[PDB]
Amino acid sequence: SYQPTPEDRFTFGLWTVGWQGRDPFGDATRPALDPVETVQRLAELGAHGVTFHDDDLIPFGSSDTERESHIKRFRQALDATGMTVPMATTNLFTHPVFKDGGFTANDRDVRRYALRKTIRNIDLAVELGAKTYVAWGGREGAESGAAKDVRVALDRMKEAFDLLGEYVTSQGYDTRFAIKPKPNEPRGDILLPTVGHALAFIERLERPELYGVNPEVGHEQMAGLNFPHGIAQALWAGKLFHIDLNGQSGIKYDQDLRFGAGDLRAAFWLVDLLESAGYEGPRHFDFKPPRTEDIDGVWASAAGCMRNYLILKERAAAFRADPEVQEALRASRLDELAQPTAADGVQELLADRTAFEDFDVDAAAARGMAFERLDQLAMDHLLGAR
Amino acid sequence: SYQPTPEDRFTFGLWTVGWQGRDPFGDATRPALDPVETVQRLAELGAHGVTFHDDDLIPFGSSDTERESHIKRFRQALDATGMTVPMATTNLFTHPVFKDGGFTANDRDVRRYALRKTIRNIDLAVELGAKTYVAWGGREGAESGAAKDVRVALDRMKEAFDLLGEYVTSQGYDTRFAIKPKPNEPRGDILLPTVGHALAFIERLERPELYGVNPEVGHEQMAGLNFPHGIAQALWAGKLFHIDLNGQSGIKYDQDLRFGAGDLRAAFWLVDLLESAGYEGPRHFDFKPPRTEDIDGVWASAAGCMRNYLILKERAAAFRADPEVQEALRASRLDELAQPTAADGVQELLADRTAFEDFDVDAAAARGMAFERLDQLAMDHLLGAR
Amino acid sequence: SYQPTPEDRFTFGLWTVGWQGRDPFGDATRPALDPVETVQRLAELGAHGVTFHDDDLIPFGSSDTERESHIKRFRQALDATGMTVPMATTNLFTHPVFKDGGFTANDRDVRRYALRKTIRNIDLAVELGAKTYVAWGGREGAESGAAKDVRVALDRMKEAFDLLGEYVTSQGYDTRFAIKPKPNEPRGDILLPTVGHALAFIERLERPELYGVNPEVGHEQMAGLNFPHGIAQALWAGKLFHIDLNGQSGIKYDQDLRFGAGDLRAAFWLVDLLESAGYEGPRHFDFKPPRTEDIDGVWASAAGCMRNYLILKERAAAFRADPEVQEALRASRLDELAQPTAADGVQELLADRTAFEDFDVDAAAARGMAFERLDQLAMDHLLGAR
Amino acid sequence: SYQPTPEDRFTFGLWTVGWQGRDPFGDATRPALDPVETVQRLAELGAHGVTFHDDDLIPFGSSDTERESHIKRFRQALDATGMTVPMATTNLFTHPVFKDGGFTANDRDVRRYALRKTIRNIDLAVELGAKTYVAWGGREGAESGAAKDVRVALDRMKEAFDLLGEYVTSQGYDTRFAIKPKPNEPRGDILLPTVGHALAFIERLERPELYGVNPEVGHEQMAGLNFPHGIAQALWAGKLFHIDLNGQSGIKYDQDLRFGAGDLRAAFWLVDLLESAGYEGPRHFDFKPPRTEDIDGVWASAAGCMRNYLILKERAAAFRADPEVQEALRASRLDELAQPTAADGVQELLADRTAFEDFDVDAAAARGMAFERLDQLAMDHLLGAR
Ligand SMILES: O=C[C@H](O)[C@@H](O)[C@H](O)[C@H](O)CO
Ligand SMILES: O=C[C@H](O)[C@@H](O)[C@H](O)[C@H](O)CO
Ligand SMILES: O=C[C@H](O)[C@@H](O)[C@H](O)[C@H](O)CO
Ligand SMILES: O=C[C@H](O)[C@@H](O)[C@H](O)[C@H](O)CO
Ligand SMILES: [Mg+2]
Ligand SMILES: [Mg+2]
Ligand SMILES: [Mg+2]
Ligand SMILES: [Mg+2]
Ligand SMILES: [O-]
Ligand SMILES: [O-]
Ligand SMILES: [O-]
Ligand SMILES: [O-]
Repeated sequence: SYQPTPEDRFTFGLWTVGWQGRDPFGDATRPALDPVETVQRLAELGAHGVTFHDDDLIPFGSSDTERESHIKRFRQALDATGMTVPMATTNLFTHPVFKDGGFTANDRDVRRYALRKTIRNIDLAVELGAKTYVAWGGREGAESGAAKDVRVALDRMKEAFDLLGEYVTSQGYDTRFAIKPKPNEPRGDILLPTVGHALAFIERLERPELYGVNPEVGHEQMAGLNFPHGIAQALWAGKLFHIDLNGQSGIKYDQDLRFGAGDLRAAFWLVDLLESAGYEGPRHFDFKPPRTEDIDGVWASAAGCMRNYLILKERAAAFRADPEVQEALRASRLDELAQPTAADGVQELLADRTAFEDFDVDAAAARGMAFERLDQLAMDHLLGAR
Repeated sequence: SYQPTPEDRFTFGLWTVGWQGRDPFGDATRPALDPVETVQRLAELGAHGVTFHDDDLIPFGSSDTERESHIKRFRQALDATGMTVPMATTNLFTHPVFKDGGFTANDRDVRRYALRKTIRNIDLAVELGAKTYVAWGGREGAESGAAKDVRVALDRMKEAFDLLGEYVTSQGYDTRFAIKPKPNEPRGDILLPTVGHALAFIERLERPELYGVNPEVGHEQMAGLNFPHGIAQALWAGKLFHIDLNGQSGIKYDQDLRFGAGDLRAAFWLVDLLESAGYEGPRHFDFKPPRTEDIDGVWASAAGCMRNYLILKERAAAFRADPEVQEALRASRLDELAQPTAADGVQELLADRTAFEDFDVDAAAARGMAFERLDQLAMDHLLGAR
Repeated sequence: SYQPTPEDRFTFGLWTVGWQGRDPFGDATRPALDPVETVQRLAELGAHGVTFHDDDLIPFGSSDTERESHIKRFRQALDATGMTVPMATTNLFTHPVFKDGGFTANDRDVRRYALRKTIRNIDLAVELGAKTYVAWGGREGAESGAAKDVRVALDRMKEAFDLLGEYVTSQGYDTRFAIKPKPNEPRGDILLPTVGHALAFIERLERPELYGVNPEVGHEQMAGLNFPHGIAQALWAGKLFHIDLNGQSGIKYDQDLRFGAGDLRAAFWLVDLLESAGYEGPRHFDFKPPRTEDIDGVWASAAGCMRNYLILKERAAAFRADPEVQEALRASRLDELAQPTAADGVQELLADRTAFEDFDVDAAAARGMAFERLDQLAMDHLLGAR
Repeated sequence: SYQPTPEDRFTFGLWTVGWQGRDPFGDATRPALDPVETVQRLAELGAHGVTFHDDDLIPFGSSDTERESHIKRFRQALDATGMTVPMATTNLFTHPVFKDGGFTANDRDVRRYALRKTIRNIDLAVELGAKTYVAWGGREGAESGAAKDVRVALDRMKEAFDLLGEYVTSQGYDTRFAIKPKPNEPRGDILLPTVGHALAFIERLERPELYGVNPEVGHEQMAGLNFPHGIAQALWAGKLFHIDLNGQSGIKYDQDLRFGAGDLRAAFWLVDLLESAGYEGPRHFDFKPPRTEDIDGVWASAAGCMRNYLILKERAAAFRADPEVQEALRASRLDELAQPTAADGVQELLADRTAFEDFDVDAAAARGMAFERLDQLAMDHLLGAR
């Protein structure tokens, strides 16, 4: 087959297969899953680990003894299966108190509470061995213009991230942060709407080396953006700390379909990029099995996430290893793209007449790039017609 | 009226009112405009200056004496009118040689030529007194995945920008660079697709202080993004070096409608932001009078750009100066957004029981944000119903 | 200013002001509203009527005796205020049994249950005085290709609507049906995604005269379509039976902002069309008070809906009434557009040398359309700068 | 592998391979192709026929004698290769006289000239054997609200199409007309923007049986709509007279990528629908070889169109033929979907206690639809992992 094993580093959040199907126009179609039950069936499917929001593991408003009790049972299922916890995050979007945001809520007291709720879950994550802590600011934003002064809201967002950075620094924790962008939903527009806005923001933080991004396929596609290109810019910057894989069919509400569904060619170019750049983190799936499905359809969907990644990995490796493709890449001058434009510097370039006054503009313009032949070769490989 | 005068700093490119109406499915509907003729009618409309692509002023492939001749006549119309040239740029997209890009073309020789063509126009811009040099990489991108390795293409883009930065440094020129983002068109996806991706890229340049962004209203809207929010993040970073104003009606081809058309409420929040943050650069219009129009419709459209900015400036100033609005802003706690979340630092925050263990979550959650009242106040002011 | 009266016939759904605020990523921020409180509060706001889904009025699962009690409570409040009930609809989307649809579910027994639930509410709506019954097939569709054969699903959809028409015909009821299109959400793709698809479908029912459309501003805008142009096509067809007004800020999840918010110029062009076409049905607002709001924010938002419709009505009447505008329209040849192209038939046209042989194409091509001056006059009227 | 033959009836427009590459921001990258070279080259590629706009074949402005010479040259090449001409159309969008439209221009004389230009090419198309004549009203629309009264424009559009039907009826021609929808570009909004709007319009013409639609993959996707679902509705209506195949990577400018590129899974679902519905018309490709390509890239791209259609045909036949799939379909109750909801009428339905009173809603709600396993089986077939 294309069978997962933990070496594939496939991970899933408790809230993915655990989604009960409650949406904006409909009630839950499935019962709540026990986290222990999820750890056991994911290990049987070939998964390497699980991730969690604090409120996915410990129900909101738990007493301290109830909390110890929930953390205990989960720690026990983990130990018995060999499953790891590579990443964790905080829910700063479900409770009504976060209706205007967490870190950038207009009310000062909710911002402080958002910070304490996050620090408590960071202590727990480190204990369970997580090395990345994600922040998805889903309620940071606005539906209307005067409701949020975005320059002041970015001051408060930077304040919170700097505060968390000094906190993990004083404790000597080995954990880093990853910002998860999303352009809209549940808010009209969300602050730091794309991988680019998140990367630019991090450069203004006090300790920038502590923070990176955790891009999600469907989010960048909700802005009509090219997800493989955004990932290539995060890898060029040395900031791809983690990644969430799923599917989306266009610019519409966030679907969280299983990976491979939605834009299939972009899932092929994404796998090709992650494998050839040697990304070594978790291949995390942040998807929601459709609410039409019962619990068997939930595990069939999660199995399909891992399967589609292993089929696409195989076809992309076969495409880059093919002699005919290597030759087509040379024909489209991808080798010359790797050459410096002007390693001898600006003074030699200005003195070079072949670069301007003697350049044959029309002879260069008539060279076809042979890109369509190359792309049909990539299509034959993806489709297994070679 | 709402009459422009040069104090308003309104500027226009030679290619805007000069557009002949040639589009992907149709030929030109208007004759070419003489640049001198454009300088004279813009000064009569109340404009402060004009901008240009090299090939808008000096037709491609001019001989050196033809070039001196074209630069002469234009310099003469400028002097006789008092019009300034605040900005200039290079056309690295119209000639067939640039069909795979300029700075990131796969062919090494075209990249060198792209750099020499740009340096020649930088010398001319400085002479005419321009203080900002724009780069719009419209052909930097791809329609297919293997045709452009984006990590290597970002190396070549950084190489070119660093080369231009050492060039203006050695010459002692007082000019800075501004990157103009666009998500797609004419290419399938364009590198540095949004204000965020451009800001993140600049932080990886050798002399980052030399570069900023020049956002265009319609471009960010072609990705469904909020343009006032993107401008607020460029102002927060200290990188809004210039701005292009126009209109767009949604996610579709780039329309370049006159400013005020398209999303009218976003043009209101944009003017409110630029005026209250005290932006001091040109209010440049990069628009195309519809090809249904004759030359009188061309000057009526350009006049409407300046008029809509002066009406929106008036209504936004009236909105922020209204006592009822100041009170509604206090009611929605925009004042508390300006307070530091935790100026006493993380140790006091962790010791503060009112922040977590004694926080009344439900009492805070029931506080309405009063945002709808605030936004109807902004709507009454925009519409002049107060 | 601008107060709503009775002949304006603004109406609101029980579910609009009654939205408690739970969305895909969060829980309710408001308590449930008793329908009689909504009838009273809306009567005091100047509303002329209320509409309802069956389950907004009678909780799902109610016994025939609890049903009777909720209905008696509701008709007392109507009786006491003089509020009308112009339209009603069925909830065939919330209960998990409708997870794959109502009328086009794959399970035959769920389809029969859908039709019995609908027929039961039709009888109720008729005695209350509603003359329009709406269908919004929100769950009719799929997230994947083989899950629904769309030709067979359109035979089931037609069969359902024909059975409904047979039933109102046998009972002698005066009621007409209106289909409300939506392109996606909660399903990946919904059947009859736009006004055009719903109009074309009606033409295939056995009694087409019983069916029309109930378009919603936001829904056509979720496909990036022009909502005023869609409504002109439904009015051209004789099928605008009802309309839902609200706002949407682009292609993204369905926002249901209050009327006037979102695309403000499309709202002016819509009110200009409806008022100049003499539409006489209800002006119904199907919107959701943002969950950031308490109940005072809910009534402020609902009042804002009516106010924005009246300001835009005044501004559009002023635009059409201005002699400079009526002159601008003649300059743009909108009067020549109402002349028949060739009222004397195709033989006359063929014989006419001035229509081809002797037509002066270049003179005709050089005529400007003067559309920009005409649109800036409309901009000055909407903004009250005229 | 996979070679095109004659009974596949792949056809191409003279304008597709003949695209010289000038786009809104750049000049031609290729020389013009002589039509007889295109007929010969396409015959050698395995194409069954060519289509044409009048001005692709006879340059605009030609004298009746130059016209005769281009037509004689073209019919010799067809005669010599055995290539057919299944469809033809009129260019009513390039010449500046059509800047405001053809059939719905505001100038009455341009509308009459539009109809004479069309009638002249209809006579030509009939003697060549075309049985479908396409209309793409690319300039019919507006960029602003008062520039076009859409109800009067639909009376002019209907008047034009009725005059065309009167003309083919009087001549006894066997030709049918097909409308090709497009939502926008080159106009801000185009009239009859989708398959649904065009279908609904046809129903209002005097002879509806003479008119159907010619949908294009990319155009429905520019509105974010599901192209397989639109085509199933046109087939349900009896109106899929012709179809244009290509690719589009999202909501943006009209790309016209080769067939298979863009949304690859929508292309599989389209070929599965067309082949299982037994569509018999041409498989026409209306695409543009990217301007990065020389002429060898143009023929590689055009061959790729046919190859992708044949691979997807094989993969969809294999999916429908697999017993595990046909079992999965029964598990998802696609067979219950083809059963009448209530073939014994509405009195039987009303009397049935098992349809409402005694219906076990919770048992029915708990049934899983098994749609994910069925879609991963379709994913494995498209990818040849089965
Ligand atoms: O759109 C929803 C987000 O992607 C959500 O599922 C986040 O992943 C989670 O809050 C942790 O990052
Ligand atoms: O979409 C087109 C671009 O906006 C173009 O008009 C640039 O403005 C110009 O090349 C200079 O920046
Ligand atoms: O997207 C939601 C629909 O618009 C819904 O609110 C309908 O209004 C209702 O079911 C009656 O048509
Ligand atoms: O957007 C462009 C249209 O698709 C055009 O290529 C039509 O195919 C042609 O005019 C016949 O309909
Ligand atoms: Mg998501
Ligand atoms: Mg632009
Ligand atoms: Mg809605
Ligand atoms: Mg097209
Ligand atoms: O998500
Ligand atoms: O532009
Ligand atoms: O809605
Ligand atoms: O096209």
